Amino acid sequence: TNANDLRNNEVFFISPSNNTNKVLDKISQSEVKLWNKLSGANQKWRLIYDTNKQAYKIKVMDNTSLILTWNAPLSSVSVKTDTNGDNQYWYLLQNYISRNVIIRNYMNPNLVLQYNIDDTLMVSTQTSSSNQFFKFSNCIYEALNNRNCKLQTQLNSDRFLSKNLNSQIIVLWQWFDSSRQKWIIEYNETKSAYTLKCQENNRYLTWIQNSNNYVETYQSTDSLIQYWNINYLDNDASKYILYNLQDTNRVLDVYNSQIANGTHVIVDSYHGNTNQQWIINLI
Amino acid sequence: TNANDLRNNEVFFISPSNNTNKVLDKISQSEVKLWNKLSGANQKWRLIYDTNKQAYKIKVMDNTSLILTWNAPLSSVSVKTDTNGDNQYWYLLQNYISRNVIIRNYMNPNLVLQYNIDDTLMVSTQTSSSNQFFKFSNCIYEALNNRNCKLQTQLNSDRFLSKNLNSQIIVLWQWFDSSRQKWIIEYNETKSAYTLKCQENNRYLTWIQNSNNYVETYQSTDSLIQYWNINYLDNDASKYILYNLQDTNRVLDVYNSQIANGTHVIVDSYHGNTNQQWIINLI
Repeated sequence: TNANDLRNNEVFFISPSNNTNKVLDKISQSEVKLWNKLSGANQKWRLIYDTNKQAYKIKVMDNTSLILTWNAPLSSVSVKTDTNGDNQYWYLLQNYISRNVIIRNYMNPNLVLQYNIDDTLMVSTQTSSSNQFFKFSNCIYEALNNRNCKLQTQLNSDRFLSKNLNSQIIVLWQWFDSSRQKWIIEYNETKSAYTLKCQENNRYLTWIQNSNNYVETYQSTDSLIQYWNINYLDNDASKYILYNLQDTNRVLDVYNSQIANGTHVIVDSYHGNTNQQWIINLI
Repeated sequence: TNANDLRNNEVFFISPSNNTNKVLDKISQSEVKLWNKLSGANQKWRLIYDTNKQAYKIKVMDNTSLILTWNAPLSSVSVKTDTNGDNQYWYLLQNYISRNVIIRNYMNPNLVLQYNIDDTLMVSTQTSSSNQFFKFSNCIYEALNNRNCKLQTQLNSDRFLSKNLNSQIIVLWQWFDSSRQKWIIEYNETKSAYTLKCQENNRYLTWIQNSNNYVETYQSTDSLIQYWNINYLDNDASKYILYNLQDTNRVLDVYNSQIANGTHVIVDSYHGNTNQQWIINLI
């Protein structure tokens, strides 16, 4: 799968190549360490690419916004406030076949991240040891792919993405355990994005382009209007934003932030307010 | 596109990240320098991956079989006989976004390939400069994708891959500029392989599995029998072998090396002889 590719703005679990059950973990306001995987927000990291430097910042997703930092001139690493230091940027170069990634510091490319037997981390000169090889796993793909889910608008605890009765129009509706409110999320390798299939009619969440910009269940198509980049809110791993591939500047949105049953769900310009925030749970 | 991914056995043009028209070129029996792209075989390199070392050998495809070698302890590089030396292996790690690759030597990972102002290459300590960033361009994808082509057997001049008249069966036939002999070669991102579409009926070259093992033009399908790994011969970039994805151990083959018009083209076990060698040209 290409779901784990090192794309900008994606969130990952970073694990030692020798143990897929351990992950990079922010244990305190300054310390990082390899720890048993728990899928907690402090074990999730968003990549923010800097094109000018051709390097990335690695930001923890527990709401603190701290980023992986090399404590130059020491050999230790930590999570620290973002001050745009060269020591806070990292080259992420991957072996296409092994999928292993070397996390090389920007300030001093002779140093790479290394994990030790005692689960501690540090920077060191390169060797041929796998203790300098890491694997990246996209969090959302791991949690949501091929899962039957329900999507709740952050606007109201009991208003969910639902196909309307005797219509293809998708709207908000209170929960009543209906197949019209259950969606199978599936990653599409060709588009590198997700489709969401309504259990009631086996049709997909699709942006219908016209002045209304409503989303409706539609038959399978190769058109980008049916594909979505499901991501966590920039700094909140407990909520999601769904960007449409036809125009990634547009997202799944609740019309006029209304909560009444029947309110139209649409695709509109990203702003990030609660009417564009969704709570996704597995059925 | 994923057509340029660093897959084992694929062949590439290796160029500076900022100038794809300058490529690694074998200029003599032992020397390599950057040269303007001419698409000659001495400018094509096959990647040969070693799973234990998690590194690659880089072999020139002009039929000399020499591989890119670091002349340790000197900083120069050359092409030499493959003696499996550590200095002949290279870590190829890539930046997913920029697509740039750092060519790091296996014998001493502190050293990376670098091109100089005079087009010469050398191995030296890592910087943040683009003179150490390279791009890998899959030769075949560059030359054939979305191109209307004709394919002929190496067995005899003027014997082309041709859909039969009023039949779906594909055979050999003298050239008569027929739509039954023209094939649009298109890379399929989903399968990471090629399909070949006959101009006469818009149907694709497909392996029909039965005792005859004939290839026929068939309707579009997601079945692997319709996809092909088009690659150069093991040590010659002037002709090709077409491996079928349903069983990559089998290839497009001319029945018992017969050459008369009407000879059946089939899919059979790879041996690499002339009846499995194809010459592909643009229409």
